Amino acid sequence: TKNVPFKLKNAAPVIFSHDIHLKKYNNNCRICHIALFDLRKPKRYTMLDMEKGKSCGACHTGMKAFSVADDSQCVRCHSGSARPVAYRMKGAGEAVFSHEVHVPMLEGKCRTCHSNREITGGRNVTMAQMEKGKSCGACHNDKMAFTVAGNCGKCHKGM
Ligand code: HEC
Ligand code: HEC
Ligand code: HEC
Ligand code: HEC
Ligand code: HEC
Ligand code: HEC
Repeated sequence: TKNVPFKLKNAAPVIFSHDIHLKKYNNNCRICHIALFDLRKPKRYTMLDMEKGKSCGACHTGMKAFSVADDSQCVRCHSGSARPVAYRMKGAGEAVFSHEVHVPMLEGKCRTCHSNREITGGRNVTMAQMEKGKSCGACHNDKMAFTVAGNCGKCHKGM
């Protein structure tokens, strides 16, 4: 009712709850209204934007409330990681990214990717660009993880 849902394409929504913030600021709506949240035609701020001080990040910095830049504090807002993301493109079977595989493999880290503009800042990145270190390529280069230059079947289906 007073809980606002922030829907995400590949994960459960993050739910902003007024109750706990009101008990915190003593119903002073002025703290967050028409200053922090214009709530008129907002974009979908990214976590990096929040790290810059936008959205929830205007407070969740570590000083006032837990920071949005803490791998151990993501659970404070997000329930989990996400559901398996399926990538579609012409020329190969669906490429699938799973967290069940990766997170437990990176000691539970999250910002390694989510706060890495070279790993998340793209849209329909190609294998060429992955080779130059973009997206999956930032780690699948035979140093960190198996190279993206080959191993097609390890990521793509029907291969
Ligand atoms: C052998 C070297 C491979 C072939 C042939 C292809 N891949 Fe990949 N791949 C993966 C993902 C998650 C994506 C999508 C990323 C995004 O869209 O942002 C891709 C994309 C492609 C594409 C489309 C772009 C292009 O034409 O270059 C094709 C046709 C494609 N891939 C063919 C993931 C991975 C990966 C996991 C680390 C590996 C090893 C490969 N891809 C290997 C090949
Ligand atoms: C790189 C190896 C990653 C690590 C480590 C973590 N995540 Fe992840 N996550 C990654 C990808 C490839 C994707 C899809 C990217 C996209 O275009 O959306 C995701 C997705 C999520 C999401 C969904 C975001 C959305 O739907 O808008 C969330 C909420 C998310 N990831 C959270 C998350 C957490 C909490 C992690 C630590 C336990 C974590 N991810 C690690 C890549 C990577
Ligand atoms: C910061 C901690 C907040 C305080 C204090 C209050 N509100 Fe708020 N409100 C806040 C956010 C992050 C949002 C989500 C806006 C968005 O961009 O999606 C909201 C939303 C509302 C709404 C709209 C509800 C909806 O349509 O989902 C209303 C009607 C609203 N807020 C009222 C309200 C009142 C009256 C407050 C004091 C009693 C108040 N808010 C405080 C953030 C915060
Ligand atoms: C509550 C203060 C949050 C904490 C702490 C974390 N996230 Fe978050 N995340 C939150 C919201 C409200 C939203 C949507 C904001 C909007 O305007 O739409 C999100 C969104 C993300 C996304 C998608 C966008 C992006 O940056 O890629 C992801 C992938 C996500 N959040 C991941 C994430 C991680 C890994 C966190 C820990 C470092 C993290 N979030 C903490 C609110 C909050
Ligand atoms: C400052 C003006 C705030 C803004 C903007 C947002 N939050 Fe916040 N949050 C703030 C404080 C000072 C606290 C209180 C202390 C506590 O630990 O409870 C919080 C707390 C939360 C919590 C924790 C709730 C709990 O059960 O303890 C969550 C999950 C949270 N905040 C989420 C959240 C989101 C998603 C916001 C942006 C959409 C957001 N907060 C903004 C102060 C402020
Ligand atoms: C570094 C943070 C990574 C990024 C970015 C992505 N992956 Fe990854 N991947 C990484 C590691 C550490 C490992 C371990 C490899 C090993 O065997 O030592 C992996 C593993 C995978 C796998 C193998 C899964 C399994 O067989 O259980 C796949 C299929 C895979 N990774 C796919 C993948 C895709 C599609 C990515 C981009 C969206 C991606 N990974 C990013 C580290 C990292």
